[PDB]
Amino acid sequence: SGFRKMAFPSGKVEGCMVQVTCGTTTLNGLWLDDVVYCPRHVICTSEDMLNPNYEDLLIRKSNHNFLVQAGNVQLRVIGHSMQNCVLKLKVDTANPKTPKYKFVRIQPGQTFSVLACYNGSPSGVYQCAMRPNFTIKGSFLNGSCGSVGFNIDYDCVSFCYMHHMELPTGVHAGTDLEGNFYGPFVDRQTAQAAGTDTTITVNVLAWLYAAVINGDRWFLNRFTTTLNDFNLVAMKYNYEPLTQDHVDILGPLSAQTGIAVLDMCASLKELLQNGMNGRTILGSALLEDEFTPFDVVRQCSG
Amino acid sequence: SGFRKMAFPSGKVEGCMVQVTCGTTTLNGLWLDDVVYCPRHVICPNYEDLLIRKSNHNFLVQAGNVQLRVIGHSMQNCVLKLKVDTANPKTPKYKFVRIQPGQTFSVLACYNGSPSGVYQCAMRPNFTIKGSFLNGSCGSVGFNIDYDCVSFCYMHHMELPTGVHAGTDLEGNFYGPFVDRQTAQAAGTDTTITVNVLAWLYAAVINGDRWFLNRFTTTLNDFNLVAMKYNYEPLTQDHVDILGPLSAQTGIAVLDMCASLKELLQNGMNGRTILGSALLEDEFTPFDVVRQCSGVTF
Ligand SMILES: O=C1[C@@H](c2cccc(Cl)c2)CCN1c1cncc2ccccc12
Ligand SMILES: O=C1[C@@H](c2cccc(Cl)c2)CCN1c1cncc2ccccc12
Ligand SMILES: [Cl-]
Repeated sequence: SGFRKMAFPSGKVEGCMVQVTCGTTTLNGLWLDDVVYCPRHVICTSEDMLNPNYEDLLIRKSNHNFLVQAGNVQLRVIGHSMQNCVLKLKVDTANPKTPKYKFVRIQPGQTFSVLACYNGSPSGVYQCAMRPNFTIKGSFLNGSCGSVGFNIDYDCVSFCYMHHMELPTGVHAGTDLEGNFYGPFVDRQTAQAAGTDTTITVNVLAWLYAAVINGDRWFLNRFTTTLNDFNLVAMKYNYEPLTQDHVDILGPLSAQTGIAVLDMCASLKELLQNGMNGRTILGSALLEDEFTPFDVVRQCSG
Repeated sequence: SGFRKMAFPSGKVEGCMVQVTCGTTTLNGLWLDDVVYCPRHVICPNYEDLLIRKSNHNFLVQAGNVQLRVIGHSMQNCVLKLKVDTANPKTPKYKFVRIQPGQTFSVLACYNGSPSGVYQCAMRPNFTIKGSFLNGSCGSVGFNIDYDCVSFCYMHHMELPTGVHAGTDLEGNFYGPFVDRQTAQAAGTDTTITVNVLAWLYAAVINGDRWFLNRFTTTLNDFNLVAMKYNYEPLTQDHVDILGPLSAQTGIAVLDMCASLKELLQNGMNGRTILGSALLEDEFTPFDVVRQCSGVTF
């Protein structure tokens, strides 16, 4: 019993965190085999950040300009290449602590763990979700660039995020490990704004099923809804449309609890209309949207 | 910017998790040097009598895909200490510390000696933890990290009928009035950790959330009368002193933040949130707020 925002154990990622210094800029890098991945903006000064030409700035650098530090050991950079917004620094040592890993690009609503680092040292681990507006509501200070987001399903680490920047609203933007940004963001100081954020409907429903599995039923009602009528209501509360894919994904939880997806959708409609009335669901007075259907099953069943 | 429930990096503890199988019971053990610590209920009660009937070979200890050989066994309170032939090469610098209610720690939830998740907890004033544990999680540990030292403060033993959890420090002494047997046990009435709520209100101010601030101040006496009324823990002069640095950083005196908390408790939030929460969060200590809002690393 119990339901917590749970992160993956960070050990396999901690052994990969290194410090990357280039000129005055110091951020984090991800050391996997003989390559250190880091945000390409490490080659910039804050003076050439409005409109940086990364191809031009990179060509002017040599391997010895990049100082890579793994613990108290300096790694020697033997090559450098840029892949989208990520810099790949080839080093002369393969990381002995390199776990089994994949680079995966996630979709909005997907969750992952963040190992927040400063100066190549891990300071904390938290859980978060890729927002529908492609930002993440992280906890990052200056120096956290290059901190990574991951999932540790089975013995393989799936790297899905690398932190690049904080937007004016205090939210965060970054890329997958291939350097492709999530969202319409660019690694420039140009005026950029997070799009209007919306609630991840499928995740709220998954969390409502988690509450039912944990014995909480107060919010359930005798009603059902059509998928269209649910989306017409949900859209009015800035909730993401629920697709047939989401309904299909919620199938196992629907089978385990005996509550049809469209029946849980009617509970959600009611909750949106009424609020909680001083009650909580899994110790929360708000509808939680950072647990996917896969997170709920994993945490509640194994 | 941002404020998240953040746990310590679990790596130093992951290298210590092993599986302990005794008869039909399989749970987790904490392998430090040549000793594996685990809940004594793995032998299940008259624990002295049950333990004397066991031999070293009855305890199957598994560290990854390697079986450790048990060369001795002793009991310290509600923890079983299985002496093994191999010292854990991954043993970090560690201490066993007993925490006080309100203090926070990270929990590395494990099943079959394998870490599945890490989450941040607080030792409730009623000595329970609101964890997330399934059958097989016994022996999962709670810890803090201080520089490069792991302070082990909790080992999970059981779940109470309300879904909350009970366990011991690493010396086998239970937190709370709980015993490790199948009997009627209930978590006492819980209260809110006042000093932690205030710390989280300072974190919200540091993050630009000021709507709840007011011009008023209060006395520690007047505030504690309100705290008693709303099932909030008394705020001591020690708590006020601990909140000193946050008070200095934000310019909001502790008793000035207390008057904000007093208005929040009598009037509510009114459809507003603080750090994306409609409830007053009490699982961030004043130290957690300072560590996160300043970026301390391990
Ligand atoms: O936004 C950035 C980075 C940057 C700047 C412009 C463009 C690019 Cl791609 C990258 C520089 C550091 N940084 C931060 C990242 N996360 C948290 C922070 C908190 C407070 C201040 C800064 C923070
Ligand atoms: O409470 C216990 C343990 C127990 C039983 C009797 C007496 C003692 Cl001292 C301890 C055995 C497993 N267990 C659980 C521990 N945590 C979470 C759980 C969730 C769901 C089911 C069981 C769970
Ligand atoms: Cl995805």
